Amino acid sequence: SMNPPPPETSNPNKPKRQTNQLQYLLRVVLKTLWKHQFAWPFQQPVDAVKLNLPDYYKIIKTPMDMGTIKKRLENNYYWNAQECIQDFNTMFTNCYIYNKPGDDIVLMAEALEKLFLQKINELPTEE
Ligand SMILES: COc1cc(Nc2nccc(Nc3ccc4c(C)n[nH]c4c3)n2)cc(OC)c1OC
Ligand SMILES: [Cl-]
Repeated sequence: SMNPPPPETSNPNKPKRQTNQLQYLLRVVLKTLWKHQFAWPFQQPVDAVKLNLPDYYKIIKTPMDMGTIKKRLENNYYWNAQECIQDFNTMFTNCYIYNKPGDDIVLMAEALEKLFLQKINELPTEE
């Protein structure tokens, strides 16, 4: 297949915590972006086979998507909020690497990223 194995959503050896910040990332940030009208391309790994993107995984070596992030949050996969924020950042910046200006996906990513940043600016202080 053109598609690599998807990023893991669990691993017994991953060190894991629950924090109020991670809870906010699931209950507010992910939830808000998941229900957005532009979420749909980002709700699962890029399927380069079905979508006829034979160079996608030639260019993008650290893929990420919100389906993966959602499952990671549900599985308490993260050690801290920063690890989760980094996955969102990877998701957005992969688009800015792969796509060109004006592409549908890049305009959608930009809108979701603006909203992400607005929600992350209200991340609670860790208790
Ligand atoms: C095709 O490019 C990406 C698709 C996706 N993801 C995705 N998931 C399900 C359906 C779907 N259809 C779909 C979207 C857009 C288009 C354009 C334009 N032409 N045909 C298209 C079909 N797409 C994610 C991506 O990056 C995160 C992409 O950009 C590399
Ligand atoms: Cl992915």
